[PDB]
Amino acid sequence: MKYMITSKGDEKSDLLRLNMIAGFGEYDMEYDDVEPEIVISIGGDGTFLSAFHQYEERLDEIAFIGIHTGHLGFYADWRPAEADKLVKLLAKGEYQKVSYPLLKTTVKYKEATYLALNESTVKSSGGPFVVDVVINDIHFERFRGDGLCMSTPSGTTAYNKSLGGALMHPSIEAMQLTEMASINNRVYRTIGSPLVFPKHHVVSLQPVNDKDFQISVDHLSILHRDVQEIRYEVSAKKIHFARFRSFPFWRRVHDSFIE
Amino acid sequence: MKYMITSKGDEKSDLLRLNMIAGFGEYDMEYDDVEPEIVISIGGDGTFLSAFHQYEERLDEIAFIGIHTGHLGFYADWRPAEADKLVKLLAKGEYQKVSYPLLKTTVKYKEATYLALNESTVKSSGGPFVVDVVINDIHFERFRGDGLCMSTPSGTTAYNKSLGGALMHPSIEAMQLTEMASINNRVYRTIGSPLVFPKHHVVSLQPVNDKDFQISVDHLSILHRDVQEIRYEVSAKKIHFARFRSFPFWRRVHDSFIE
Amino acid sequence: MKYMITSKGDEKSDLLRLNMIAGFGEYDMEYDDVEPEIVISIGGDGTFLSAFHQYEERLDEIAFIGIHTGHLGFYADWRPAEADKLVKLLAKGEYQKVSYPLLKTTVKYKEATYLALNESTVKSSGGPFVVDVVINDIHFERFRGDGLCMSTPSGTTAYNKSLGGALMHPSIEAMQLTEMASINNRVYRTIGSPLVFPKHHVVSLQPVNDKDFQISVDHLSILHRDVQEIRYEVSAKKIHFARFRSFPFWRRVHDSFIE
Amino acid sequence: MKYMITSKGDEKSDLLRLNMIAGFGEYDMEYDDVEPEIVISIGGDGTFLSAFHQYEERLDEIAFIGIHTGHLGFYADWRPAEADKLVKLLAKGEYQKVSYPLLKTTVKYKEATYLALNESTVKSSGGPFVVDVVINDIHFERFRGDGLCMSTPSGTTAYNKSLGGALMHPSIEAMQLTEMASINNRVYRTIGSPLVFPKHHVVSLQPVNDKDFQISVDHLSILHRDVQEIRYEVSAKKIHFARFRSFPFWRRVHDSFIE
Ligand SMILES: CN(CC#Cc1nc2c(N)ncnc2n1[C@@H]1O[C@H](CNC(=O)Nc2ccccc2)[C@@H](O)[C@H]1O)C[C@H]1O[C@@H](n2cnc3c(N)ncnc32)[C@H](O)[C@@H]1O
Ligand SMILES: CN(CC#Cc1nc2c(N)ncnc2n1[C@@H]1O[C@H](CNC(=O)Nc2ccccc2)[C@@H](O)[C@H]1O)C[C@H]1O[C@@H](n2cnc3c(N)ncnc32)[C@H](O)[C@@H]1O
Ligand SMILES: CN(CC#Cc1nc2c(N)ncnc2n1[C@@H]1O[C@H](CNC(=O)Nc2ccccc2)[C@@H](O)[C@H]1O)C[C@H]1O[C@@H](n2cnc3c(N)ncnc32)[C@H](O)[C@@H]1O
Ligand SMILES: CN(CC#Cc1nc2c(N)ncnc2n1[C@@H]1O[C@H](CNC(=O)Nc2ccccc2)[C@@H](O)[C@H]1O)C[C@H]1O[C@@H](n2cnc3c(N)ncnc32)[C@H](O)[C@@H]1O
Repeated sequence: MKYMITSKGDEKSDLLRLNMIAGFGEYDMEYDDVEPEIVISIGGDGTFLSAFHQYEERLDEIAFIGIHTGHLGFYADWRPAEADKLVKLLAKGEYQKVSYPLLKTTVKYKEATYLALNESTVKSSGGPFVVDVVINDIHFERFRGDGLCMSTPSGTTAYNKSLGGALMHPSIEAMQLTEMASINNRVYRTIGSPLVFPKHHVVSLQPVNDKDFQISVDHLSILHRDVQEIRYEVSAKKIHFARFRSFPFWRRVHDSFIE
Repeated sequence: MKYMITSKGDEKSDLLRLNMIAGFGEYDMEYDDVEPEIVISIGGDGTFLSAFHQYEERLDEIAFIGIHTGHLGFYADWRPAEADKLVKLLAKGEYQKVSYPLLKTTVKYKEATYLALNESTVKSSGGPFVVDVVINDIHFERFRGDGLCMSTPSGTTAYNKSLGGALMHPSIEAMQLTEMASINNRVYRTIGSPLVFPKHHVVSLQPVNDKDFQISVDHLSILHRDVQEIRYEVSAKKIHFARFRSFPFWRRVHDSFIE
Repeated sequence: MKYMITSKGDEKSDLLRLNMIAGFGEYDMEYDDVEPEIVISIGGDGTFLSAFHQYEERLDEIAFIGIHTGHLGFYADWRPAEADKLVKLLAKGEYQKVSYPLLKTTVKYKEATYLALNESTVKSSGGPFVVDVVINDIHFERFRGDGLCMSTPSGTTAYNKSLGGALMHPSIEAMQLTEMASINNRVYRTIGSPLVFPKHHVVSLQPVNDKDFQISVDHLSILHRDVQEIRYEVSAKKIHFARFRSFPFWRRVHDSFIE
Repeated sequence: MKYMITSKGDEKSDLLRLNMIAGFGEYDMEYDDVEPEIVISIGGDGTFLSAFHQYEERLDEIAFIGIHTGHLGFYADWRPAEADKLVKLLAKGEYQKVSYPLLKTTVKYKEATYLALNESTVKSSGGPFVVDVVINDIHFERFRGDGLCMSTPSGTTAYNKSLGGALMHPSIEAMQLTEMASINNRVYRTIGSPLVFPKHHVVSLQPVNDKDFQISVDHLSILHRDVQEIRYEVSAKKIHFARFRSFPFWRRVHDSFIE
């Protein structure tokens, strides 16, 4: 079945890529990097992120797999040594799909939308960052700090985690807002805690004075000018993973942070 | 319809209780404190917690209402002044039910189960608190600290919040584990972050040496002796609230912590 | 005695400035904004910061006073209403000096030094921020995160505080390092806690790959290119405040954050 | 010179103790466990703490040494293998003393004082912990939470650290107050940050309703009844360490938490 493979582009990963394509040739898997059904990423979670964004308009039609040739990532949860086995099962099919939820960011000025697999962050360009925070059309706080991070479930082990966010199991359809260094006094008062929103809640940010912001989607950082609204909601689209064995998420969490 | 009313027992709340019963008499609402269908709590969230536990084996059959005669609580979200209106709508019916998820704690030695509306905490009796933490039969960390807090969604604004937990919207069926003062070194290593578990995940705690613990369920604190396991999971039972108007949770969060 | 007065430049503060100069004329206080002995700042702590930096090469020879025409600052701890009294005592002299410690930042490429009254921060320009941290020539950690904040004692109620830093009483001659969003895994491991250094300790930062950084001294933000070292130490210079009455620091802390 | 040696009392440490005494016999060091001049502790920091408290009325007259037969402690910073060298230099003298500051806790009801090397903590007995906090006779906050920890400089790597306290270099004469799980709302408002006090500041705690508390001094936990005041200040007494080589504190910090 159609397939494509992306590489971190160092020596170790380019080699492993050519050996996989050859093994795929020993079945009749048609390489197509235009309409693949299976997208294999080789290197690190960053490489995987790029694989996801390279194909984010065909999400409902692709199964992604991560192979970490550096250290384990959360998306790249295959060692190189397991490559030949991968190719094998990947050919026979009879594999299962798991879907993780995604984050839609909408930026009104026209109107542009982004899909994040880790998180969408907002900071200020130059001046201090001051936005009013609106939850389902309800004014909640006036945030003054360094910025805000909206994380997916699988993104909570990433940036979110470093911001003191909670770690969330990916089957939960939600989004998590973490503060970045809010000032807090009788004047300026924010909630502090990470907030965790369900499906269909719209978290909307509204600027007070400066209208320019730096928006980051999975480490891509766009500068946006003359901003009127940023809207976060849990996306309707989901990413699909090819699952060949049990690698529970909490097991994955353990190996990356405890031992 | 059958009903009962609980009081904080200070002067302000006992009065408001008698005036509500009289107004109920002006309809024909039968007071029954043995099999009520509607349980009204008057005072603070503590009073409400007690109302919930007084009737925790008939949860599937009761709608609770909170009236705060002190400061707003999260469960007691009615001012006294609105009492006469309450009685009124409470009589005609045609009100809606909202259900919040609950937490089951199971303590094996026989075996005892508890239902929490805020959270179930564990501390040590005397000695240091050391348990191994097991997630769906997966050894995750060996925790050494002051203790652990497992919070419901609606409990995340309570103890959980003070432990740096995330605030969670109550429609989300989950449970949140917050650490209490873990020691962290090359020897002892815990995750740090609040962890947030879905339905059907069982978080199980297993003692290393000392076997005695102080377990707290909604501020009730039992000492347990010769403990073999503590098991947390999202309960199948839910609590039901009578809803007469919109008081969104995030609105409720705003009023209690921001302004 | 020679004196000068700086203004936030809104209407309220310019007026108060002219009325003070007139009152000074009713004594014979020579206005000199080139070699003042007394520097009065009118507006907010920001205005005061600017007053300090406008005269940072004559620190050993100036007493600063803050008047807050907005909300109380930590440096601007005089209400406008007290202005006429201020002028009065300011004329007779017989006032006491308090000195707060300062922070020297040294940036080697030539070599440039900065004096901070609040803090010196470092972030990355574009890429991720990765420096090795060296304490008295001892390699301590390899920090990978958003950045680092080195705060003075009186600066600990400022940025430092929002970064989870400790609040420090200003008579203590020290400097405090707070992390900004470190990544932590088996690979990358930082201390986490705020660190608090004494006099004569040199905290030195050393870049790993990217050599460009954004350095902030009291909210002035310079971009520095081809950086070889950043060195923090407690400065030998001190700032002097004119003290006319008791306004203890902890009292000051209480009014700004508790009530 | 007079000397004594304390043991964790497991097999490894009792042996090492007898071999040191024999080596001391090969000089003429008089063993005296009543008036030693040198107190050697063998095991872990806990063992060392006990050695300190066993001799806390002769502090101005004893040099302590720690040997860790488990893992390195902060006070037990000698490996067993270095024992014979220790004995040697310990005999010739010509060693240097370093002194770390200590914490005095005063508990008025009569009046009892305690000396801590790590920290003095306060919790409640049964009920919720509510004290007013007074700094040099200035009412600062009304704390409602799980408790409070007052840490020495060298204690900041201990409990203090787990409470989010800052790590402090021991030459700094100060004390650090960390909160334990304060509730924070418009009603109850505490500072949050660790506070760091200098010499001569008296931090005094005053109970609101319940008067019983559990006070912990270096993990000794006394229950105190009918309490009127707890007073913390930096002690006039200091502990003295025998220093035979450079083991800088920050180096010590690195080895225990980073690598
Ligand atoms: C360039 N990245 C690729 C990714 C990813 C990533 N996904 C996840 C995930 N789902 N769950 C768990 N771990 C993850 N990883 C891991 O992170 C390290 C890779 N990347 C960073 O090292 N980046 C970085 C950025 C700035 C400062 C310091 C570090 C590896 O171990 C990966 O496996 C982008 C991602 O960087 C995160 N990010 C941004 N700022 C961060 C910060 N201050 N602290 C921690 N993370 C931060 C964020 O999520 C962004 O999308
Ligand atoms: C006796 N309580 C009754 C309750 C509740 C309660 N529910 C919630 C909730 N769903 N969401 C938001 N707020 C809540 N409230 C609010 O809390 C204050 C009432 N109670 C406390 O003041 N108790 C306390 C206990 C120890 C130390 C300091 C304070 C009011 O404002 C209520 O409206 C029991 C609950 O106490 C929580 N608890 C325990 N230790 C805590 C700590 N260290 N910090 C913060 N909370 C702590 C916990 O959830 C326990 O079940
Ligand atoms: C432009 N400032 C002037 C100052 C100062 C200042 N000194 C102190 C101090 N000794 N002790 C206590 N409070 C202080 N203030 C108070 O701070 C508010 C003023 N300024 C900010 O609002 N600035 C800001 C910046 C970015 C994002 C949000 C807020 C008033 O109330 C002042 O009285 C510069 C100072 O901004 C601090 N800063 C930077 N980033 C921060 C952040 N994320 N959170 C909190 N502070 C941050 C930092 O110290 C910088 O030097
Ligand atoms: C019985 N101890 C002896 C001691 C000490 C000690 N001194 C220091 C120090 N100057 N600097 C750095 N590390 C230190 N150590 C290290 O701590 C571990 C030993 N002890 C604990 O494991 N005790 C414990 C208690 C409750 C829950 C979990 C752990 C070793 O590695 C030692 O080398 C008493 C000390 O226990 C601290 N303590 C209390 N509660 C704590 C908590 N929740 N988290 C972290 N520490 C906590 C506190 O300072 C008390 O005095």
